Amino acid sequence: EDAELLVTVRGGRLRGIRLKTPGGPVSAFLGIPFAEPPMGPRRFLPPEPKQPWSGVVDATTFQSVCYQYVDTLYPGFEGTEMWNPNRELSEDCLYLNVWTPYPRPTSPTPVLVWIYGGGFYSGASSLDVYDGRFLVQAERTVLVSMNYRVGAFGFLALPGSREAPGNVGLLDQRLALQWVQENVAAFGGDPTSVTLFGESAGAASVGMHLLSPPSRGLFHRAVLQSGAPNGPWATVGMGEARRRATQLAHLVGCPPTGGNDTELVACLRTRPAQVLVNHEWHVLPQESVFRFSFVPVVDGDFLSDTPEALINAGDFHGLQVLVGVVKDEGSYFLVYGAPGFSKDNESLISRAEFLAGVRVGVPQVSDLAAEAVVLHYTDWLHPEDPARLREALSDVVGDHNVVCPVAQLAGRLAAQGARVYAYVFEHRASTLSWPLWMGVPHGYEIEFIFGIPLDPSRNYTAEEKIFAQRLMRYWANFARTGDPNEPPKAPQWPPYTAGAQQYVSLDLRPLEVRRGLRAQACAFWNRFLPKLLSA
Amino acid sequence: EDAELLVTVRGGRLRGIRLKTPGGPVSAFLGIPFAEPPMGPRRFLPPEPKQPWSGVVDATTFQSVCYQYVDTLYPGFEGTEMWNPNRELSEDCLYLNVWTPYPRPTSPTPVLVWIYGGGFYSGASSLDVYDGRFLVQAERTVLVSMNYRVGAFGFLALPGSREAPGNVGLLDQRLALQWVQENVAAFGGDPTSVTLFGESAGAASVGMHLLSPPSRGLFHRAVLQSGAPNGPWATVGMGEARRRATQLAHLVGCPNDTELVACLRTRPAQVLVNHEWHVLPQESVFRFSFVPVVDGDFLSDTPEALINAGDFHGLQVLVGVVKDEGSYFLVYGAPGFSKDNESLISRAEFLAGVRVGVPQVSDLAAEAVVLHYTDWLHPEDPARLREALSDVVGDHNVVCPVAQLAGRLAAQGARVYAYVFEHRASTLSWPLWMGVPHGYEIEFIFGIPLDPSRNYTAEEKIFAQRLMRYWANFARTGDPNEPRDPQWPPYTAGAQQYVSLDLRPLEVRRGLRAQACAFWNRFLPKLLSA
Ligand SMILES: *[C@@H]1O[C@H](CO[C@@H]2O[C@@H](C)[C@@H](O)[C@@H](O)[C@@H]2O)[C@@H](O[C@@H]2O[C@H](CO)[C@@H](O)[C@H](O)[C@H]2NC(C)=O)[C@H](O)[C@H]1NC(C)=O
Ligand SMILES: *[C@@H]1O[C@H](CO[C@@H]2O[C@@H](C)[C@@H](O)[C@@H](O)[C@@H]2O)[C@@H](O[C@@H]2O[C@H](CO)[C@@H](O)[C@H](O)[C@H]2NC(C)=O)[C@H](O)[C@H]1NC(C)=O
Ligand SMILES: COc1ccc2c3c1O[C@H]1C[C@@H](O)C=C[C@@]31CCN(C)C2
Ligand SMILES: COc1ccc2c3c1O[C@H]1C[C@@H](O)C=C[C@@]31CCN(C)C2
Ligand SMILES: *[C@@H]1O[C@H](CO)[C@@H](O)[C@H](O)[C@H]1NC(C)=O
Repeated sequence: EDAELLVTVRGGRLRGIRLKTPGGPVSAFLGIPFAEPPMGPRRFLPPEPKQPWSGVVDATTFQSVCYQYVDTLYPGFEGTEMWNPNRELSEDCLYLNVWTPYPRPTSPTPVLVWIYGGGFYSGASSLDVYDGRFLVQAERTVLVSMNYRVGAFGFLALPGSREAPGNVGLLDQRLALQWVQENVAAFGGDPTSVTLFGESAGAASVGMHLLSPPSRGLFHRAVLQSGAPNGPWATVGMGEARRRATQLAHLVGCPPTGGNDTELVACLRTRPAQVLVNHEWHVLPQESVFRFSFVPVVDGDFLSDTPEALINAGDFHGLQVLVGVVKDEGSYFLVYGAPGFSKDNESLISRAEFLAGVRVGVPQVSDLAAEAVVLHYTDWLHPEDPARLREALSDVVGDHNVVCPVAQLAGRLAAQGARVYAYVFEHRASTLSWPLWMGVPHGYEIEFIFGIPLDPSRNYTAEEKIFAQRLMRYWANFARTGDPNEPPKAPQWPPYTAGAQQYVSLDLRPLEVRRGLRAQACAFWNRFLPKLLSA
Repeated sequence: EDAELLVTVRGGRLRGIRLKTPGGPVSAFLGIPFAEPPMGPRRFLPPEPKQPWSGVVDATTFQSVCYQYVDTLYPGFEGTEMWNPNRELSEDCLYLNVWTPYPRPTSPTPVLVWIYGGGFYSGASSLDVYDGRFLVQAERTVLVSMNYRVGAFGFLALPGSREAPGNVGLLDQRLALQWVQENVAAFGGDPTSVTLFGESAGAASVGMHLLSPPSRGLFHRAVLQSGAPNGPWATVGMGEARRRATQLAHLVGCPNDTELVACLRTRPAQVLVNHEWHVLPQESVFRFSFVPVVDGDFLSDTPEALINAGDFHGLQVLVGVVKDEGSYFLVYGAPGFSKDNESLISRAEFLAGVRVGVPQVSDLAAEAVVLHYTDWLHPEDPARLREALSDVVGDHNVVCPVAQLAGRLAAQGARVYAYVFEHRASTLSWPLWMGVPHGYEIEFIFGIPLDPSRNYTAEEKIFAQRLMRYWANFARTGDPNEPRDPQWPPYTAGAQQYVSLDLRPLEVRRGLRAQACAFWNRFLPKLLSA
């Protein structure tokens, strides 16, 4: 028996595994139960803490993926399969993972906690791209990641009811953070230096923990990659959540529409998990891209008000945040619905297809609102150029859903006391399989932040390995000190501020400082458009 | 006795005067009456044709200026005085002027007809800057300009009423155009080749003649300089016209339309002038009290509607703008502006300036303006705020109405030529920050730089000569171009080509502020309809 691979946490004893990494051994504790399995009667309910156990639990492999829709748009394509589940689907999925240096740190070590994305309907901490071994080895931090319920299982809400209160997926995340506080020290981790990070839906989740006081005491810093809690896709109002829940129930035979919430939920609880998943997409109000059926609900509880309001009206002194976007936030989403789009051709759309795309990309707004979008994204010296139109629709979708929500967050946090750092990730991986026109799409900085290029079995260039090490260093510097900059002659990454609005480009070249996160575009989305929607 | 200066027109006999230019003499007939004096009972009424006279009318000097407000913002300043009346004010002001080559052309000569601007409340055909002598000498056209009633006298309207029907100043212009049809041959002019040109409110006037069928047969080509009939300032609705006429009556102590007009008719002209400004519904720049009214008669619909629904095959138009349409108007009411400093305003002033420059719109509409015209990387930079507010006022009032006219006309059969005039005159007395302001291409079109007693460079003289040639070429053929050697292409809705006019050779460019005009012409109307 190896002492390094044995750990006692509040619930009982654990046995882990020793991982080989290019730079030396790391201890991994994979598949640690942190909640009672949300099975049967516990479906849709807040997570209950894992009851203590006798004997030794083997934390030696990733546990099951929470139930979720499995993408089949491009079967076998690396760009899709890399995000699909790599363990069996089960409702019994509430497990977290701890990676620690080998041997275990002697003094308390800063902790990175990863929260995966997947549009709140998919994802898993077990994916190859979230492998924490390289980060832990390169930077000597402790890394934790958790599974949390997605789709209806995590975010179906009948607001008011005790039986399906909503936001249980976020509560899963909270429970894991509480677990980190109570237990991370046993792995050599410092519960007083915990940095959350997540991408997309995971980034939006991070932001929601920022805006929810019971979560806010469980970490100290935040990293939001390509996502913000205030994005128009990340939350839903109480009535729209109820409408969607009720529509799903109706689609699967419950009750034999609406009625007693207790009874409706009881009928949903008898439906096989896969049955719910198969009907998930059918509850959305209109045809769209970047819209997902079951997402966090603004119900006054987890979120006391909309994330926009909470951001605008919050005191963020003492908080450090790192935020950023990839170069082409919108391109990935266009090949999943927008007319005229494919990863397999140039997607050189016509004007009519562009206008149609605007309604898909900006769903459920007035015609006037749509006209305003068309006005600001049309080049009136070239209104019909297909390549320009393609780029413009990509910007529309990307600005609306990601860049502008991130910019508003960054700007407001800065103005209200937070030290903020902002980046744009501009490197397109040598191994990227999406067509060239998509540029650097949503989600493709992650592999670099996690140091995946160091994986010997993969075919990244040597420069990309150097780049990955640079990025991990920034992230870990931020985790440790609240500042990504090196504790010399190397170019400095300046704070982002509401006035100067400075951010850095992340690519193979050194840091270049720039101004404004799509400032002209984001003034439209963040300042004007909301006034138009009120009138 | 010089027989070249004796002319007989339908109404009787005229005596002109020989004028000198650096290129030789020209014949001028100035102060020819074309209407009965619109005085007493005739105030506010449509013009009546001038009754025949016996003997010889002295046509050797300019006649009286129509009653109008006199600008005293910068007393004695050249940039203001060159526009002010240079003859006594009188309601007896309906005279026109003819300039012709000397000796008088013995064969049909193409005719240019000038309609002055002045916001529809001022202006005169006698101003130095409208002197026809250089154009006529250099380009051998006949040139006609007329006075027309302005302010309340030309445009006060109680719609429906016989006593003040509105648009009479426009009918003064039409009557002069009719006079040209009937009499211009007696001077060597060819009534079958009449080109209208005008600037600002004059340009708006030309456009209105284009869109009004009884005028459309009195001319053949049109030139619209820094103005358009679809400008948000150039017309007013029946309801607002009535409100303004009513407010004027009240302000001057008058009370039924008949009684109201009758009481107005008893008031000295100067008294109407004194209260003219005070009938506007809000503090503004680029808005004027008495302008043409859309009442179904002269204009059967709004100019925008008429423009969109017209067949313009057979028409050639020359349209254009100066480099800095908005700047001049900012020193007449925009907070923080003066000709005497840098006018480096604050964001607060910029924001206050927007409500002034875009009066009578919703807060939402104003916010949209602020969104479009703010550089969000530099939201508070005074220099940029000054340029942007100039852009707001100029795009909204001039550039974009002109762009729309050009686009629709071109797309509906017209052959259109477009220009931007980008030369700042060496003699210009407005500060450098104003750039090339509204009105300051005119002196070049009329070839004023050829006047020896003025201080233009030799380059500017050559330039004026180029410009006179473009304009006169257009009047002769519907195409400004000289024989090939760089060519001035037609403006089209798609390619949107126009040329820059300055000391350098023609340079072709695309888009009359296309991004900004998309906002004013495409988006903003939709917003206002909701
Ligand atoms: C680019 O591709 C889209 C998507 O169509 C699919 O992908 C292509 C690579 C090709 O294999 C198509 O046959 C596939 O259907 C094309 O848009 C489709 O057009 C067809 C009719 O031509 C229509 O039935 C589909 O509904 C369309 N799909 C969408 C989402 O609009 C598009 O025409 C291609 N562009 C080209 C070829 O220039
Ligand atoms: C530039 O001048 C404007 C206009 O003010 C006038 O012109 C000046 C040259 C000077 O003679 C002023 O005294 C004149 O009144 C200034 O705007 C005015 O500011 C004053 C206070 O100083 C205020 O009471 C007025 O309301 C303002 N007038 C307007 C048009 O709003 C402005 O301050 C000057 N800007 C600078 C210094 O760049
Ligand atoms: C809102 O962002 C997303 C919405 C849906 C999905 C993903 C998103 O971001 C991508 C990267 C990462 O976040 C996980 C999955 C993504 C790629 C895989 N697709 C199939 C699911
Ligand atoms: C709408 O344009 C204008 C409104 C009012 C005035 C002028 C305008 O354009 C200028 C040039 C010319 O047309 C005549 C007068 C102008 C300059 C003199 N001021 C005093 C009056
Ligand atoms: C709904 O039905 C259940 C099943 O018996 C019952 O116990 C419960 O009280 C009902 N709830 C409401 C609010 O009617």
